[PDB]
Amino acid sequence: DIIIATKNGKVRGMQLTVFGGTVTAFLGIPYAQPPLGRLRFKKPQSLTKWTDIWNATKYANSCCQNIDQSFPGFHGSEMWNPNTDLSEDCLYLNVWIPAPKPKNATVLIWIYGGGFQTGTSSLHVYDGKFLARVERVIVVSMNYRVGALGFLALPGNPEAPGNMGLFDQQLALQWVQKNIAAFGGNPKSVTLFGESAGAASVSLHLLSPGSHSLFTRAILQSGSFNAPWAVTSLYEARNRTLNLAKLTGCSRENETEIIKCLRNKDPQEILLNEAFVVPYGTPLSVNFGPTVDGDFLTDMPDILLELGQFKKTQILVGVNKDEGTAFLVYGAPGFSKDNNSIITRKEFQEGLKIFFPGVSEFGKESILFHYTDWVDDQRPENYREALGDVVGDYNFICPALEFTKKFSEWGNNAFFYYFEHRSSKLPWPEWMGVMHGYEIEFVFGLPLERRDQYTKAEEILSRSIVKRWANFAKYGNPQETQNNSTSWPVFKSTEQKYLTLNTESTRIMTKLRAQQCRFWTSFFPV
Amino acid sequence: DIIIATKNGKVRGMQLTVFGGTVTAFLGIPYAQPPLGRLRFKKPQSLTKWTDIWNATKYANSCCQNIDQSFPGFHGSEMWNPNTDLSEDCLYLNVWIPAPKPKNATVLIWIYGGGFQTGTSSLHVYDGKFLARVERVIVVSMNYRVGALGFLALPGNPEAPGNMGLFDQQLALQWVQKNIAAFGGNPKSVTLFGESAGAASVSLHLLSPGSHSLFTRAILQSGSFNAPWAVTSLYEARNRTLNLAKLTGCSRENETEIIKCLRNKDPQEILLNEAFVVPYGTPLSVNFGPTVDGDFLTDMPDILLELGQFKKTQILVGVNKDEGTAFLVYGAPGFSKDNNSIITRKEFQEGLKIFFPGVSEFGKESILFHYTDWVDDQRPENYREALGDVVGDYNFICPALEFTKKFSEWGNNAFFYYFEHRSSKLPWPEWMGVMHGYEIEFVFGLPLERRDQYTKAEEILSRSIVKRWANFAKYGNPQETQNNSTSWPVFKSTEQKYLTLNTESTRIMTKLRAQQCRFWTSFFPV
Amino acid sequence: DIIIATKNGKVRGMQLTVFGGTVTAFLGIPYAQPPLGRLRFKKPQSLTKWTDIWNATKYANSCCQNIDQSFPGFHGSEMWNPNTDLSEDCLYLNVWIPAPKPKNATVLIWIYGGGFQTGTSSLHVYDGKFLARVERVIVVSMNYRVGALGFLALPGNPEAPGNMGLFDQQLALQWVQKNIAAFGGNPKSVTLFGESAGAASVSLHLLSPGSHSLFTRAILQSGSFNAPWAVTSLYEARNRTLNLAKLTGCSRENETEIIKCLRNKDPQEILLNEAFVVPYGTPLSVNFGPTVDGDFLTDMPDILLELGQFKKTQILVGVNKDEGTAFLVYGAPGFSKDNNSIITRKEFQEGLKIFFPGVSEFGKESILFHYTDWVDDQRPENYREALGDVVGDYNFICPALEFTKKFSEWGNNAFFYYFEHRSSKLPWPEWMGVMHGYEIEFVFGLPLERRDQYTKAEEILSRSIVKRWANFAKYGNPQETQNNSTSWPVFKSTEQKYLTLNTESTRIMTKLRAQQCRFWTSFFPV
Ligand SMILES: *[C@@H]1O[C@H](CO[C@H]2O[C@@H](C)[C@@H](O)[C@@H](O)[C@@H]2O)[C@@H](O[C@@H]2O[C@H](CO)[C@@H](O)[C@H](O)[C@H]2NC(C)=O)[C@H](O)[C@H]1NC(C)=O
Ligand SMILES: *[C@@H]1O[C@H](CO[C@H]2O[C@@H](C)[C@@H](O)[C@@H](O)[C@@H]2O)[C@@H](O[C@@H]2O[C@H](CO)[C@@H](O)[C@H](O)[C@H]2NC(C)=O)[C@H](O)[C@H]1NC(C)=O
Ligand SMILES: *[C@@H]1O[C@H](CO[C@H]2O[C@@H](C)[C@@H](O)[C@@H](O)[C@@H]2O)[C@@H](O[C@@H]2O[C@H](CO)[C@@H](O)[C@H](O)[C@H]2NC(C)=O)[C@H](O)[C@H]1NC(C)=O
Ligand SMILES: *[C@@H]1O[C@H](CO[C@H]2O[C@@H](C)[C@@H](O)[C@@H](O)[C@@H]2O)[C@@H](O[C@@H]2O[C@H](CO)[C@@H](O)[C@H](O)[C@H]2NC(C)=O)[C@H](O)[C@H]1NC(C)=O
Ligand SMILES: *[C@@H]1O[C@H](CO[C@H]2O[C@@H](C)[C@@H](O)[C@@H](O)[C@@H]2O)[C@@H](O[C@@H]2O[C@H](CO)[C@@H](O)[C@H](O)[C@H]2NC(C)=O)[C@H](O)[C@H]1NC(C)=O
Ligand SMILES: *[C@@H]1O[C@H](CO[C@H]2O[C@@H](C)[C@@H](O)[C@@H](O)[C@@H]2O)[C@@H](O[C@@H]2O[C@H](CO)[C@@H](O)[C@H](O)[C@H]2NC(C)=O)[C@H](O)[C@H]1NC(C)=O
Ligand SMILES: *[C@@H]1O[C@H](CO[C@H]2O[C@@H](C)[C@@H](O)[C@@H](O)[C@@H]2O)[C@@H](O)[C@H](O)[C@H]1NC(C)=O
Ligand SMILES: *[C@@H]1O[C@H](CO[C@H]2O[C@@H](C)[C@@H](O)[C@@H](O)[C@@H]2O)[C@@H](O)[C@H](O)[C@H]1NC(C)=O
Ligand SMILES: *[C@@H]1O[C@H](CO[C@H]2O[C@@H](C)[C@@H](O)[C@@H](O)[C@@H]2O)[C@@H](O)[C@H](O)[C@H]1NC(C)=O
Ligand SMILES: *[C@@H]1O[C@H](CO)[C@@H](O)[C@H](O)[C@H]1NC(C)=O
Ligand SMILES: *[C@@H]1O[C@H](CO)[C@@H](O)[C@H](O)[C@H]1NC(C)=O
Ligand SMILES: *[C@@H]1O[C@H](CO)[C@@H](O)[C@H](O)[C@H]1NC(C)=O
Ligand SMILES: *[C@@H]1O[C@H](CO)[C@@H](O)[C@H](O)[C@H]1NC(C)=O
Ligand SMILES: *[C@@H]1O[C@H](CO)[C@@H](O)[C@H](O)[C@H]1NC(C)=O
Ligand SMILES: *[C@@H]1O[C@H](CO)[C@@H](O)[C@H](O)[C@H]1NC(C)=O
Ligand SMILES: *[C@@H]1O[C@H](CO)[C@@H](O)[C@H](O)[C@H]1NC(C)=O
Ligand SMILES: *[C@@H]1O[C@H](CO)[C@@H](O)[C@H](O)[C@H]1NC(C)=O
Ligand SMILES: *[C@@H]1O[C@H](CO)[C@@H](O)[C@H](O)[C@H]1NC(C)=O
Ligand SMILES: [Cl-]
Ligand SMILES: [Cl-]
Ligand SMILES: [Cl-]
Ligand SMILES: [Cl-]
Ligand SMILES: [Cl-]
Ligand SMILES: [Cl-]
Ligand SMILES: [Cl-]
Ligand SMILES: [Cl-]
Ligand SMILES: [Cl-]
Ligand SMILES: [Cl-]
Ligand SMILES: [Cl-]
Ligand SMILES: [Cl-]
Ligand code: NA
Repeated sequence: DIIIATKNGKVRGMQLTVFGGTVTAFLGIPYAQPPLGRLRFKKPQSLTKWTDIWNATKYANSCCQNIDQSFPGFHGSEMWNPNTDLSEDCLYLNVWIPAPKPKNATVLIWIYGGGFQTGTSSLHVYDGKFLARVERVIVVSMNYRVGALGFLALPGNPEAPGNMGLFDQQLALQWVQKNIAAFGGNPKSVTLFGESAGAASVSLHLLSPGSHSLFTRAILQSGSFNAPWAVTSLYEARNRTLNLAKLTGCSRENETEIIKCLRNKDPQEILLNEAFVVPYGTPLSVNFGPTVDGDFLTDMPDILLELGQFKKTQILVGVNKDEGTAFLVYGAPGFSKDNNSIITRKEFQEGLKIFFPGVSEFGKESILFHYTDWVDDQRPENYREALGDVVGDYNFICPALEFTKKFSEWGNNAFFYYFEHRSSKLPWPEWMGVMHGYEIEFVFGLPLERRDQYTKAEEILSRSIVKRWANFAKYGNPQETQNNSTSWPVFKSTEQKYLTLNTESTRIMTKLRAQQCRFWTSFFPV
Repeated sequence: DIIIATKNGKVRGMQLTVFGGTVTAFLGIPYAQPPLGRLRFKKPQSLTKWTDIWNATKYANSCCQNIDQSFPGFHGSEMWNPNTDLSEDCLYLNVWIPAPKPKNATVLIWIYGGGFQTGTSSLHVYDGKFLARVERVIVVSMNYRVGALGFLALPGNPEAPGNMGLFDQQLALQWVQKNIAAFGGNPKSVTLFGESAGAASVSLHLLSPGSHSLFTRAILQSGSFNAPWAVTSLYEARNRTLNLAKLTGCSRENETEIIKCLRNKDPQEILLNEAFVVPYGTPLSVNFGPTVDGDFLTDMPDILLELGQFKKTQILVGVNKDEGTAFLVYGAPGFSKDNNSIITRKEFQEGLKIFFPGVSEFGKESILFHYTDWVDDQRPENYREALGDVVGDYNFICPALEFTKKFSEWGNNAFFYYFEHRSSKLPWPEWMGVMHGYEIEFVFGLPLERRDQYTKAEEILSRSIVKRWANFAKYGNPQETQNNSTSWPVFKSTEQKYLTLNTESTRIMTKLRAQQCRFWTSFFPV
Repeated sequence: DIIIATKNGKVRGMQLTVFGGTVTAFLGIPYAQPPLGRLRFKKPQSLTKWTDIWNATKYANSCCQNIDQSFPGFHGSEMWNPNTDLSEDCLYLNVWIPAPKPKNATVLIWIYGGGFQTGTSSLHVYDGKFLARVERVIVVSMNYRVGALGFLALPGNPEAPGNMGLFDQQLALQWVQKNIAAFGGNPKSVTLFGESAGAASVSLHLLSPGSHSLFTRAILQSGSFNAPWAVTSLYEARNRTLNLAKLTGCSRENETEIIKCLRNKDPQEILLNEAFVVPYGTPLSVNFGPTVDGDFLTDMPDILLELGQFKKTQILVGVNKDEGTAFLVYGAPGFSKDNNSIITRKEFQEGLKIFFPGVSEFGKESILFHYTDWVDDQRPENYREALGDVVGDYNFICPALEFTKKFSEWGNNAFFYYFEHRSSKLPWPEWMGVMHGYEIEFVFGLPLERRDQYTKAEEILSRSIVKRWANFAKYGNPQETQNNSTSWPVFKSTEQKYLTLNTESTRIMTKLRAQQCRFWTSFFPV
């Protein structure tokens, strides 16, 4: 029986057998006051003693959020949907620790993605018992509020100041600072890791003065705050808060009255109107996201990055080979998970409209000009491939490269990976390739479990990735030093070296997407 | 209703609408005991609690000072004259803060120019509500004593020790250290900025051990302590204190009796005799200025600069294209604001006498030799242009370049600008060009106010300058990172790169006034 | 009336008119318990409150010491003899401060030479009122014990542990740390300066862990611990302590009994037998000097220097053109202050015997071979010049160069001077040239006093040297920045640049005495 005394009370955990060993999991520990009633849309408030043995033996509620009902019954999409009840009372975190209890273990804190509109820490692909077992690190993960409830912003107004879900993540990081030594953890060796919006969140904790001392290093998988979906302008946020108000009959003349009104709405009426706060959306819409609130984020983060105002530490950054494909089946014409999606030039052009709402005509021709000079015009999957690359390069890959470039110019070691392995079990079709989100199960070690029907080459790839992530967290260097592995070079402006992750053998290459990102990065920002 | 609790009591401010937003202004907060009676000519004494809600709702009195009556009725000159009552009771400061109240805002502290003989913080061109509104910085500005009342020196004698007006500025900087967090300010991010004598003052706070920890960075507009008007020798100061005494029938044998006598004179008798403490003056005379007092200034500041004894931090330094023209209408023969001032060779020579009192004949021929080799002797405005350049290069431009050169040799980033835009509203005539003092309204944002009849190109120039000054203060780097702007390089001995500020497009150039300043800087110091 | 409160009591000083200004001198303040009776040969003991206004209005007693009676009546020698009564009660120091009292003045602490056998701080050439007046520094100087009474060593035995006179200097440096702020001094800006044995002492305070935090920078005039006269081996010290014992009928079997016996002898019987503790001496004999005592000096100081174990700071080091001449009239055959001393080859060889006691015959031939290859054999002053250079290069110049070389290799700025001006008033004859000891009056400013019959070129030279020493102390850089002076380069291994000090104009040169010092430094150590 395992009871740990925390600053706020005792917690009981549960033992887990993993790979003939034991991990202790403390699932669903609370880290803030439930943000209900009068606390809705406010910054999370600190938690007071229970006393009391809190039983942390199951995952807690996930935060309220719309769910993906596009493919009912389909594992590829439904695997991302919440797997605990939804509730505004969702501010909990999970701790997994090796057994026997470590002495001063390095801590890995996971921040989930989901567009800032969705996600939960209890997903199966985020289960941190493999990492704790195999690498003897402690893994922590937290639920933070998403959608309007986590990011609604009425700028400067503490009733809805914005970034609440980023302040939830932050209060979780404090909880680790204050409490993790009790579980056997080293609060001085804490690495944040996150994917997509979770990565973008990691990148903003790098810029946030209040997070500076809550962690040591950072890992960004498929995301960074400079991605075009990751920060809402003050203009847009205002328009959106008011549009939500209007749609819920909460329009007022006094803004504090708007918020008061919205605090009376049911979680569901808020969720139902989120999608419409915007005249046209895309499959990549982030209606309620991070904003420059003067608190968490003191200035437009592009200025902070350019001028070197951020936590000085090592970063590990990466992307997958086919980032953009996943999104094309949520609204691009001619695209289906259920056929090979060979689309036409005219369809490609219609797709640009779906993904680039407006976007001058000249803007959209320019994408077309850049991506459709074939070599050569023979290949029927030409336009289908091009639309996926457009969406991935713009939304994920070039913004990750440009973040890494700018961060490293201030003197810190940065490591960049290009993940190019398609899981043998991917439920999505072949044409979608190495999709967004599908490195995650490799990082968390799921392929280490033989009972699971991954290939042997995949077990070995995962084992290597886990070692590299763990050495990065413990030592700031993502090497696998024992098995004559390719040495991972730092990424510098100038050479821009990166490491490819695949089952055959990993290469050092240079200047990923050079020609493409010159387009997105220099020209497109029409 | 906005009340802030300060170390010395409460203060009430007032709300201001600026650009559809709100700024809170706390005008006329006191920062020292009024320096009256027995405190006249003494260092400022700290302030004791009122208690009490101090109403900071209007600008305070300006310090006693002679006024410019050369052009009664004329906006070009009268705009610099005080606009609140004169009084020895003038030790107040102003705070402008964004609304809503910032969390930890960068602070900009303005130090006015006026030759150390005049000036006030309440002038319209020093109004810091635009900066606070637009950049969300806090702006502070203080009145400090000027003329004999601020700088009379009887060396080593604490009844008149010298530099009192520099100690007023310093006590204001402490007040910001102790109190600005209460208004939402970061005392660890404080930038001083000042023009002309205000800049010279900024440059001496860089050398003053007692100011070292009262600020972070420095901006010097048109001035630096090494300018020939900015520091009085001990010889001159003594002669001048005694001359003043003599002129007010205060001559004594005992020096403390001189001061005691002068403490009985009326503000006005002191002001009236200031101009005469010197056998011949120029339009650039600084009769009572900074001195090496062994307290504020521990050694001749040229030695401190050469040998690297100064606060190690970034500086932003600049000058205007026609610095010297403004002065020529206050006594050079043939010059008038009311015609094109085409003067003759013989007039030019008479002008050198006005500006270089004595100055050997050889000294003055040498200026003439250096500035009157025309290319070619055709042009009638030849001599008129030459006299203005003589006066600007000697008094402002070369001393600013040489300061920047010497400061940067010790390893700090320095940025240098050359301001070359003539305001569309300048009341002075065309031949006077881009005058001394007329970048100020651009730095403070006045052209951002459309209701004001500046051109569109001027709004844009001002907006850019404000961003560059603000990024310098917040991040030590005066870049405008968002609008594909010219990147501002650091100034190094060796290349001496500088940025030109004008409405068309800004250039990077090198070695401003190279041939001229070699003359003033190496040879002239005849 | 000027009274200063010190940690140990009050002290009254006296006002002095210097150059139409005022200096306050506190002459003869005590800094330790008188080391009498049972404290003889022991480390100095700290001082307890008097209370009490101590009157510091005259120089105190000088420490017991033999006196130079070679030239009774002659100013050249007698100027170095003590000018206050001799007494074991001699542990006092002097403070000179500018008036008005400075705020946080740099402190210069003088340590006198005299071979560790003689000297006193009250000499006229060490009077620090000119420095205090002219440069507004505070000057401190202390008497420390010399001869057997200051340096007798019975190794490891606290009754006579050795280096007592170096511990007197050290306790004086503490007194400045604890007390000088009260006089207006900055204990964080303290420079030690010393000549000959006083310089050697400065160089050992650089190596002494207990002095590390008692000062900032160091000046070494004509001396450094690696000079062949400056450190006594443990062998020699033992032999000498026992020889003294024997000569005073104090031989015992128990060593503590030897010391007890010697503590009963009269100052005079000790002084009288000092000269004989050694079978043969030279005019440069240092019978009782610094030793490696395991306390002040933890290891042979040559090892500490080579291996970089010393205070890391700037040093200023120098020598005079004719160091060795002064000594030749105290025993070399054919030499006289009263004729031109043209000696013969055979006389030169006899001189080597006087100066190199033993010294194999081969050792002495080798000096002769190195110094007597004339260019050419014509010149009658050939051998007279050669003997002086031998004595100066060996004893002073090469050891100063080698110290500077080795100190600078660890990364600190070092400045080296070669002083080549013969005082217009030197009482010694012309052939003796620029003698040892005769830069001192220039460093202390005596030529600044016109009433004194130095030439105008000498006033100017002294004024420059004073400025350079003062800037070194205040700023770590011995420049004279105002009068277009030659810039003094740092001394590096590799170039070995040095500055010449003379009345005409100073040069930068390289590799002083290169060929000579290769001999003394590499080969001679036969
Ligand atoms: C700010 O909002 C308006 C859209 O107004 C919205 O009303 C909301 C309650 C919501 O239902 C939303 O769907 C609706 O559009 C944006 O301007 C809109 O542009 C289109 C173009 O035809 C119009 O049809 C909309 O009605 C029009 N607004 C209206 C009704 O006046 C506007 O673009 C947006 N600003 C942004 C994009 O930041
Ligand atoms: C691949 O399928 C897409 C997706 O749309 C279809 O899904 C199919 C599996 C099928 O069940 C079909 O009924 C369903 O609508 C096809 O795109 C569609 O093309 C059809 C053919 O006319 C159009 O009618 C639809 O408008 C269009 N769907 C939309 C709204 O995007 C696509 O043609 C098919 N392409 C292949 C096989 O290459
Ligand atoms: C120090 O002052 C004297 C000037 O004496 C002055 O008396 C004052 C009260 C004031 O009224 C002032 O105008 C008057 O000059 C300077 O020397 C002066 O040089 C001129 C040359 O002819 C004489 O006419 C002045 O009278 C003469 N002084 C006198 C009257 O003895 C002197 O230059 C100045 N020192 C400086 C410049 O530092
Ligand atoms: C430009 O004007 C100057 C300034 O002096 C004059 O101001 C004018 C606008 C006018 O009202 C005139 O009365 C006033 O004195 C002129 O300099 C002057 O030149 C005049 C002509 O003789 C002389 O008499 C004055 O001594 C001299 N003024 C002084 C004391 O500086 C100047 O000539 C004129 N030049 C032009 C038009 O190019
Ligand atoms: C250690 O001392 C002896 C010298 O013994 C000395 O007795 C002393 C009291 C003193 O009077 C001193 O003058 C006398 O020499 C040194 O050895 C000496 O070498 C010479 C060579 O002929 C002899 O004449 C000395 O007497 C002889 N010592 C004796 C008497 O035994 C010895 O060199 C010295 N060790 C050193 C130099 O460290
Ligand atoms: C320079 O003088 C030296 C020093 O010795 C002498 O001092 C002289 C001023 C004179 O009074 C003389 O009496 C005194 O002894 C001379 O050296 C001496 O040379 C003499 C000449 O025979 C010898 O007898 C001495 O032994 C020797 N003195 C010693 C002991 O050193 C020297 O000769 C003289 N040389 C010149 C003038 O060039
Ligand atoms: C735990 O280690 C603490 C220092 O941690 C450092 O070492 C590594 C873990 C590295 O990743 C860095 O994060 C850290 O700088 C030490 O101060 C504590 O005392 C230790 N606590 C224990 C063992 O109880
Ligand atoms: C306010 O920030 C403090 C540190 O300020 C630094 O960050 C920038 C503002 C920069 O310009 C530098 O001037 C500073 O080094 C921090 O110590 C305080 O805790 C903060 N105070 C708050 C938020 O209350
Ligand atoms: C006196 O100055 C102190 C710091 O002294 C530094 O500055 C120069 C004097 C330099 O030579 C260095 O020696 C020192 O690092 C400061 O800490 C004290 O507060 C000052 N004391 C006063 C003015 O009372
Ligand atoms: C808490 O849960 C544990 C684990 O299932 C159980 O054994 C324990 O009795 C529970 N305690 C209570 C009563 O909350
Ligand atoms: C807005 O209404 C809220 C309701 O409590 C009130 O607190 C606030 O003062 C009001 N402000 C105004 C006048 O708009
Ligand atoms: C190294 O390879 C071995 C087998 O040769 C494998 O079992 C092990 O897991 C590998 N270690 C890592 C961290 O990849
Ligand atoms: C101070 O001035 C304010 C603003 O005008 C006013 O409302 C307030 O009543 C004043 N308080 C007093 C009586 O000083
Ligand atoms: C000068 O006069 C003042 C008047 O108070 C006095 O304090 C001071 O001691 C006097 N000094 C002298 C003697 O000059
Ligand atoms: C950038 O340019 C835009 C318009 O393209 C302008 O409105 C904005 O004020 C500029 N920003 C700065 C800081 O110059
Ligand atoms: C100390 O000496 C001073 C200066 O000569 C003298 O004025 C004072 O009275 C003395 N005090 C005593 C009695 O020691
Ligand atoms: C030496 O004699 C001293 C005299 O006090 C004594 O203290 C010490 O113990 C003696 N040691 C011996 C036995 O040599
Ligand atoms: C500089 O030279 C001047 C005269 O030109 C002289 O009076 C002054 O003492 C010099 N300063 C120094 C420090 O040498
Ligand atoms: Cl799965
Ligand atoms: Cl087309
Ligand atoms: Cl093809
Ligand atoms: Cl590529
Ligand atoms: Cl105006
Ligand atoms: Cl002429
Ligand atoms: Cl021409
Ligand atoms: Cl130019
Ligand atoms: Cl003398
Ligand atoms: Cl021979
Ligand atoms: Cl010859
Ligand atoms: Cl030489
Ligand atoms: Na040899």
